[PDB]
Amino acid sequence: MYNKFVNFI
Amino acid sequence: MYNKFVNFI
Amino acid sequence: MYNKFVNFI
Amino acid sequence: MYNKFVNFI
Amino acid sequence: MYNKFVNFI
Amino acid sequence: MYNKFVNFI
Amino acid sequence: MYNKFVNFI
Amino acid sequence: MYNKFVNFI
Amino acid sequence: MYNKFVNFI
Amino acid sequence: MYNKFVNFI
Repeated sequence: MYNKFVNFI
Repeated sequence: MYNKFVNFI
Repeated sequence: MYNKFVNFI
Repeated sequence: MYNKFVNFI
Repeated sequence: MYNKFVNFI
Repeated sequence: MYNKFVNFI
Repeated sequence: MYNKFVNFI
Repeated sequence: MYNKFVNFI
Repeated sequence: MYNKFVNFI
Repeated sequence: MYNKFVNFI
């Protein structure tokens, strides 16, 4: 619910 | 529900 | 439900 | 719920 | 709930 | 050289 | 050289 | 060289 | 050289 | 040289 998982690799 | 999973690899 | 899974590889 | 997990590697 | 986990590595 | 090996399991 | 090997399993 | 090998399983 | 090996398991 | 090896297990 409205979670954000963001990766810059 | 309105989750965001974004990857820049 | 309104989930986003986006990949730039 | 409204959690943010962000990585710059 | 409104937790933030952010890494610059 | 600029190779990408990415797994979602 | 600029090869991409990506798996969604 | 610029080869792509992508699997959705 | 600029190779990326990323796993989500 | 500028290689990245990242695991989410």
